[PDB]
Amino acid sequence: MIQAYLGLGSNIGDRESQLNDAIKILNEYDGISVSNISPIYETAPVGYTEQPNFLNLCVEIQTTLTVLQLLECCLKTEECLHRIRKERWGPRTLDVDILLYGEEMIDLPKLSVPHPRMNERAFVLIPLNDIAANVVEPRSKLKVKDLVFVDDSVKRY
Ligand SMILES: Nc1ncnc2c1ncn2[C@@H]1O[C@H](COP(=O)(O)CP(=O)(O)OP(=O)(O)O)[C@@H](O)[C@H]1O
Ligand SMILES: N#Cc1ccc(CSc2nc3c(=O)[nH]c(N)nc3[nH]2)cc1
Ligand SMILES: [Mg+2]
Ligand SMILES: [Mg+2]
Ligand code: NA
Ligand code: NA
Repeated sequence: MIQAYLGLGSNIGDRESQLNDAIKILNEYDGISVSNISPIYETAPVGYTEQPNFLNLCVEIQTTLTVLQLLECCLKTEECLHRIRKERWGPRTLDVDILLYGEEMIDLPKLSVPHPRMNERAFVLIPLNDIAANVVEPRSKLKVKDLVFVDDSVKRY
């Protein structure tokens, strides 16, 4: 049994309903049990052009799946929520990212864990700190509470 953390985002459609449906679907896979859910935050898009605001949250799971089995479940959940993948990036109904998988570090073509951008993203760290303040991010070897920083573009929804 491995403790893992997922980052969820939605910036198109009924964002809150889609996040709540995603959590339910994730929890319904055998080998995944959702054990904690952060508050929802409304967040300014980063890393791209002006786009609709996201709702973001983090989920704690207890899992007996391998990290690649877990990735399959995350991507399937996105498919369930009709995530579009066009030639260019755009708004998405649901994004499910594996942030942490125990203390493991994985660097495969289709999977990087810990998530490569998480340590510089308030839309991850703020909600992650609500549920995983004392969890160690294995690359930096810091607890999440020592990575989190104040960001006024991330607000409680
Ligand atoms: N930690 C991780 N969680 C989820 N997908 C990951 C991942 N590491 C690599 N991937 C790969 O990333 C591929 C594309 O995912 P998208 O969800 O399209 C990137 P996204 O989350 O918009 O961007 P981001 O990674 O900057 O947050 C997936 O098919 C998967 O194989
Ligand atoms: N629309 C759009 C769009 C915006 C940004 C990106 C780059 S990855 C990314 N994910 C998120 C996310 O869940 N939330 C926020 N606030 N910014 C993000 N940036 C990709 C597509
Ligand atoms: Mg993402
Ligand atoms: Mg993703
Ligand atoms: Na389950
Ligand atoms: Na790589």
